[PDB]
Amino acid sequence: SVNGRLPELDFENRPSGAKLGIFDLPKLEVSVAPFTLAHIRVPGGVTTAEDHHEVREIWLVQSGSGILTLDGVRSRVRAGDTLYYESYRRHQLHNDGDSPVEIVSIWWRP
Amino acid sequence: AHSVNGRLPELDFENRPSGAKLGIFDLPKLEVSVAPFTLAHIRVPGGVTTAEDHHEVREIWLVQSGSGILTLDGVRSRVRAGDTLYYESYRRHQLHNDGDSPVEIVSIWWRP
Amino acid sequence: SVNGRLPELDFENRPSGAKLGIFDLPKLEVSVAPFTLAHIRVPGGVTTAEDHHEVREIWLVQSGSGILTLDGVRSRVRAGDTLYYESYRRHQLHNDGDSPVEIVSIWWRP
Amino acid sequence: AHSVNGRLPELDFENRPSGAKLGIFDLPKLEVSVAPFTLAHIRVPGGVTTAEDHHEVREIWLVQSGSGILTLDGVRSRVRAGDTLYYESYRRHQLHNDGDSPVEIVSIWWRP
Ligand SMILES: [Cl-]
Ligand SMILES: [Cl-]
Ligand SMILES: [Cl-]
Ligand SMILES: [Cl-]
Ligand SMILES: [Cl-]
Ligand SMILES: [Cl-]
Ligand SMILES: [Zn+2]
Ligand SMILES: [Zn+2]
Ligand SMILES: [Zn+2]
Ligand SMILES: [Zn+2]
Repeated sequence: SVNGRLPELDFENRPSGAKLGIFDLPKLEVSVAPFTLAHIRVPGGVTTAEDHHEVREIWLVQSGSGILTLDGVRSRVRAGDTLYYESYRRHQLHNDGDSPVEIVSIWWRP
Repeated sequence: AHSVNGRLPELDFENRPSGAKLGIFDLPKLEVSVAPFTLAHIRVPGGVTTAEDHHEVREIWLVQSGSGILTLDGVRSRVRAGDTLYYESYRRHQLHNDGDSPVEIVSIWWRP
Repeated sequence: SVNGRLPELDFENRPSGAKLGIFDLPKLEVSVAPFTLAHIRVPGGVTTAEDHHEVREIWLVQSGSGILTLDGVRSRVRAGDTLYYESYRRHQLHNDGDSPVEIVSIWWRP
Repeated sequence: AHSVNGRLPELDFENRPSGAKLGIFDLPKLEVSVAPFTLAHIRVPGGVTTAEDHHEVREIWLVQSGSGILTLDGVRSRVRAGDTLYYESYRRHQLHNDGDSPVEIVSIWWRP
């Protein structure tokens, strides 16, 4: 740790006569999934903060309808639309309906 | 919610300054290596023939010392120090050290 | 390819005096996502085939209701439930309603 | 569906023998390495000091030949052939070869 060395190899003697040593690297706690799964609820009248991030992102719009602004281009989305945002694309959703927009969001590091 | 139904817990929603709400699904956790590969050293003494390998992980061999005869999908070829090999998934490989010196290999394996 | 050798290294001379050679590995076409995203529609009366696979899997049940059998244990799921299936758990869904069960499925290699 | 709305195409559903229907979302594709890491050789001639590195990728150094003085987050230490080092993300590292021989390193880097 202080100088970052890995422990010395413990070699296994294999039946063939070969020797095999596996490097013992640090462990860490991770999610079973290589992505983050979330739900976004946008009430009526809400505009989300303009998002931009290196993680890639998918939106599965489940309910409601809104004006997506994607890199300056406005378009309407609704329940049943599915969207993919490449790294760093600027996205923002304005819900101009009475009922909430419900979104399943998935994001992951490229 | 439990392992018997596989059901994930109810979401806890956070309020964002915009008025939107964000809930993150709480998935199960796991202890894994800091590395998405396995790093290994293989030493093949003089006269040894490794076991014929046939596995799903991709594999890189950085041959460091010595020399021997790689058999790769039935094709015989010589490999020596400074060679670097890449074995696509499920390719049969087997090394016979016909020298007197050990062949030393840094091996990297990972799931496609 | 015939003997699997990588091409010889092309070393770059760095301003420090060090040399850096990067190994040129084979390329391949992949999805931008490290998982597969799908939709499963189970009509009324349908029972899905008993699934089992090494990939991990999440179901986001969007609509309808059914009897999940998970490793021999029966339970009811509905729209709004979200499920995680570890590698090799046996899952199967019977839709005993009039209307279809709609599921967003995500699977990925552990 | 296009890049201007980011919208994915409508699903094409397949009938399964059970009566269920399966549609797979068609996501965009990309050319990547067969390996989830970058594999490199670093050669530090006698007297050379590498640039101080400070980056997000994790890094493994398999020192093969020679010897020098690693500086790791301001701590000076000697590294020699046969040493294997692991640099967690954003750890400052810099190698000074105070010998006459080159230090040769197999370096592996990857995104946490
Ligand atoms: Cl927001
Ligand atoms: Cl709606
Ligand atoms: Cl063996
Ligand atoms: Cl089925
Ligand atoms: Cl429903
Ligand atoms: Cl440098
Ligand atoms: Zn976002
Ligand atoms: Zn092997
Ligand atoms: Zn399944
Ligand atoms: Zn570095």
